[PDB]
Amino acid sequence: RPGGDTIFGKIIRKEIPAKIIFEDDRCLAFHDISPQAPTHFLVIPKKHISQISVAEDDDESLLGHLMIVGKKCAADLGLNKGYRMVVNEGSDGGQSVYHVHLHVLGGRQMHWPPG
Amino acid sequence: GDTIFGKIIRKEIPAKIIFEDDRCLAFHDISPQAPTHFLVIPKKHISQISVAEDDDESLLGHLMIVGKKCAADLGLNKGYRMVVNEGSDGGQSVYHVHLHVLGGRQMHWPPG
Ligand SMILES: CNc1nc2c(ncn2[C@@H]2O[C@H](COC(=O)NCCc3c[nH]c4ccccc34)[C@@H](O)[C@H]2O)c2nccn12
Repeated sequence: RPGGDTIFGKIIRKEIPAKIIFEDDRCLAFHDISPQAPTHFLVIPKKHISQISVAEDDDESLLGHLMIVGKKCAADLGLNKGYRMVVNEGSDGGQSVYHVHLHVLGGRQMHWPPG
Repeated sequence: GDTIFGKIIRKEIPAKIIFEDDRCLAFHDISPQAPTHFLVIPKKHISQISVAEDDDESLLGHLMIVGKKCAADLGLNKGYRMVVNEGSDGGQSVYHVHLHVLGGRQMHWPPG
């Protein structure tokens, strides 16, 4: 089972349904089930990486691709006033699924601090 | 147009530098929102993530690898949050791409 057996691995393999925005060989973008803004989606690698703190050096281009995909999808969804991208690491970061994921939130004014 | 982050890269104004290489700089935020709050920025002037080029994808990933290495070196073993802001809704404060890294406290949800 490529993708791992976190819930996000199951979404990658189409075992659990999701509302998918974009898909390529490297990643998947899909809407969050508990949105915290009018638009709130995730971009994840298809390669299982548990958390950013254990990402390999040669995962650099993949991580960058999540961001590029994130910004493209935000444009395609009409987030013309802007958005916030978030990666959570570990307990203090609020990480709830141990498969790396980029949150993209928009459609309202985001506030400071970012939690 | 130039920004304060350009001035920091050029060493024209002071910042507490954590790490530097040929293509990025990491430094503590002047307005920290957590006990540890630093930025990782490219030396290339990309004004905002929305205008990043495809060719920039490994540079962007390099910011996050540098960020996670710096976080480890700064002792953030209980975790942290990485943030990129875009535009007015995103609360982007400087029009030079920057990755925020915050930790040393529980970060909350929603992330603003
Ligand atoms: C999209 N579909 C989907 N999404 C899920 C599910 N189960 C969790 N997800 C989504 O994945 C994100 C993981 O976030 C974090 O790991 N940190 C974000 C902050 C956070 C999440 N949980 C916390 C708990 C405490 C503190 C902070 C957090 C969340 O925004 C969830 O809504 C799920 N099952 C079946 C289908 N599911």
